Amino acid sequence: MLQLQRQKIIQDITQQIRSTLNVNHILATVTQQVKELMQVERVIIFRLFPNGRSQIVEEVVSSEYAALKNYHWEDEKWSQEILDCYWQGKPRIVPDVINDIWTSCLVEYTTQGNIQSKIVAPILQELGENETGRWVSSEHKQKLWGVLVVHACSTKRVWEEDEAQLLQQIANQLAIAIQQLEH
Amino acid sequence: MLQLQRQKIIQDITQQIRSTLNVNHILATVTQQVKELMQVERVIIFRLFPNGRSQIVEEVVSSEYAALKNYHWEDEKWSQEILDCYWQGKPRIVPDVINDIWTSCLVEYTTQGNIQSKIVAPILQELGENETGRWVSSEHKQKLWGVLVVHACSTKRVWEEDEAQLLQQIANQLAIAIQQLEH
Ligand SMILES: *[C@@H](C)[C@H]1/C(=C/c2[nH]c(/C=C3N=C(/C=C4\NC(=O)C(CC)=C4C)C(C)=C\3CCC(=O)O)c(CCC(=O)O)c2C)NC(=O)[C@@H]1C
Ligand SMILES: *[C@@H](C)[C@H]1/C(=C/c2[nH]c(/C=C3N=C(/C=C4\NC(=O)C(CC)=C4C)C(C)=C\3CCC(=O)O)c(CCC(=O)O)c2C)NC(=O)[C@@H]1C
Repeated sequence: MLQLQRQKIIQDITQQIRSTLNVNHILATVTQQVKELMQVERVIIFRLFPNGRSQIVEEVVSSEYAALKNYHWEDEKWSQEILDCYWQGKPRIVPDVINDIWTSCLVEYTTQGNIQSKIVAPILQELGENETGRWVSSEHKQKLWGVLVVHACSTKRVWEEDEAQLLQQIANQLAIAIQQLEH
Repeated sequence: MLQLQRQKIIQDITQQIRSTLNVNHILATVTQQVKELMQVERVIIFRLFPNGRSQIVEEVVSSEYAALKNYHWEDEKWSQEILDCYWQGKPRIVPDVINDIWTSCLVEYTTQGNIQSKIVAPILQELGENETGRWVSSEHKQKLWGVLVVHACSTKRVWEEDEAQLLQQIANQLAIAIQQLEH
């Protein structure tokens, strides 16, 4: 009978509960908006895992440049002078990725991605109590889950402070979204 | 300048993160769908707190009958024979709320709400580790967060098993949504 129609909404209802409740769906929609908003050729979420590993877990590329999605690496060491900047919740404006001495090893990554300038925006976690790893601060009582990055690839773009300011605002909004959705 | 327009999306982006991430927004949208789907005059989420208190925290009434929203009570004791049924994850079909001996005290509540029949659907929580209260089972390793109820008010409605079956499916979907969103 039309008991058929009862489930045509139950599958909807479940579909939304699962949709909204999974982290990637809202990661994937924020980045698709950061991209269309800042008119930037690529938006990635570089995720850092405390064992050392790290991976671009979401990405929104203009079709012109490579899918750095899933791009990854193990035992990721960042320059101390840079994590300080990042634990303080401060974005990082890299107006010339090419001569950026802190990213002087992501030359492979830089040239395939074809990145000219970029803004890097920490995603932080107030993780109190007990957890220790590679991306964690005791001075700041905060953990660095990953990084929202935005890639100027077509031109060496110059960034206004409000651009970084803004990306950081959005990053700091993900931070809250992610702390909830980790099971 | 048009730096104005940068924030007209940031307020959107934040608006969605906050929207999706707060429990009530998805409680309120499920019930508005359970209601429009089962053609039932009222849909409530009766929430049970372990101190004893309990309250109708969301509701979707047809404009014809009272807002039992926020309707509440303290030191709520349910008949043991009934929690067993509920911890097992089994909905309860009450085809005549009026002569339901287990709800023989919600006569005030029944007559204002004007409830003729109803389906009652437990919302359960696999709460392991350490927490004990009034709504918690050791036999079933499960806690009873609240109850999704559906109220036939216009007529003493008869319910097909699939109707209860279905409401329970939806209840069991909330259970997963709520376990995530408690901070
Ligand atoms: C070189 C000095 C070291 C380093 C720099 C560094 N990397 C990031 C962020 C990223 N790291 C990667 C991935 C890689 N790390 C690697 O060491 C390698 C192999 C060479 C790879 C492929 C990626 C993809 C990023 C994100 C880059 C992006 O802009 O999307 C940073 C932080 C961000 C910044 O630009 O400030 C830094 C400083 N990381 C190391 O592990 C090296 C010892
Ligand atoms: C009487 C035997 C006892 C009781 C029955 C009972 N209540 C519910 C669920 C609800 N309880 C309330 C609120 C009240 N509980 C009260 O004791 C009072 C005062 C009389 C109120 C106002 C509400 C609103 C509900 C939800 C009812 C609904 O259908 O929306 C149940 C569970 C659900 C069912 O119908 O099986 C039961 C068995 N609760 C008690 O605390 C009494 C000792």
